[PDB]
Amino acid sequence: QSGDVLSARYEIVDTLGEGAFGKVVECIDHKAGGRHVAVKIVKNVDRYCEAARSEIQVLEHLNTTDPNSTFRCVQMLEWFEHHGHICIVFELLGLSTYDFIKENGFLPFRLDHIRKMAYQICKSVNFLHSNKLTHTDLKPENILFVQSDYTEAYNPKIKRDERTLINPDIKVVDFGSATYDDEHHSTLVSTRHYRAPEVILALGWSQPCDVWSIGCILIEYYLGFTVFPTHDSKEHLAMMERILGPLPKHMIQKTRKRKYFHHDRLDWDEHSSAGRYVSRRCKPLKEFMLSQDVEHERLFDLIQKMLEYDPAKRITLREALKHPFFDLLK
Ligand SMILES: Cn1cc(-c2cncnc2N)c2ccccc21
Repeated sequence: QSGDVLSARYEIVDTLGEGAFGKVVECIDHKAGGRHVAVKIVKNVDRYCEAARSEIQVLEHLNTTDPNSTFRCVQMLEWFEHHGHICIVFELLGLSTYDFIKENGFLPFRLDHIRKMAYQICKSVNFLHSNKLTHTDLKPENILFVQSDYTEAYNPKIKRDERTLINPDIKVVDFGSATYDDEHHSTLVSTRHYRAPEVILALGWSQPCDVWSIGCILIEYYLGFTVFPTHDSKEHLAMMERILGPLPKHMIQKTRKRKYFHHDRLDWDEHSSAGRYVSRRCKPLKEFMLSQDVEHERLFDLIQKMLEYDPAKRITLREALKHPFFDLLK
């Protein structure tokens, strides 16, 4: 729907992202010199309208507490209605971290970039957690670069051109599923590959489910692919057990998802075809490390701690923010 105009000032010029909820488009602002903004145009459908209203209340709250985006939540500039669609105007950001890695052929991010991006992500999400909020849908498509500018450094190992990030500063976007401690918790949150085990087993969740998501995100940034290449719940659990060891017995006894379990163990045949697929694609976590130098070890020590099964034992983002992995940033 390009060349179209919203609120009589925002001319659509391009589509930046598409979603369950609707789309995000790039607009010229005819009333602000023509400089460009992002506009999230939400579907004309209850569940998405309520998510948009909820997102707007969350952002108003965060903009008020942190109007300078010290904690790197995306800045909402205004909102309105148009042919019944909720429209949210945001600062124009660059590419998502997913789209960047994709455009770069699924080459992983350099470890110094991961360091910084992970710090910022943990700072942002901890700010949410300090304000009684759980984001619930952290993933690379929701971490965006402030400006996604690169240079064209040739590398002879890959023997092929690659893109290096001028500046890897990010923002966290998408607060449509963000949930307060006191509000109703959805039964199923997160995108599947970033989804914590307590969510899969329907044990209830809070702030620690976002930490699991972040652990998964950092693994993708480091490898360039997910360690959970699945679309099935029980397999996904089988992949966790292969990467992280058995699930804790008390999580298994607490669950009502009995279909996944036989006696009090995961009902999984390692000799099935799905069993071979898991064994082939997944292996103990630390075996994914590309080097043994201590910086890589500390990343993986943090990763491991983020991917603690028991949400009560999982590391908090407060603790994460002082992890040895982050020192080289001072
Ligand atoms: C490219 N892009 C995507 C989103 C966005 C926001 N909320 C849910 N999903 C999204 N894809 C976004 C927000 C501000 C600026 C640019 C943006």
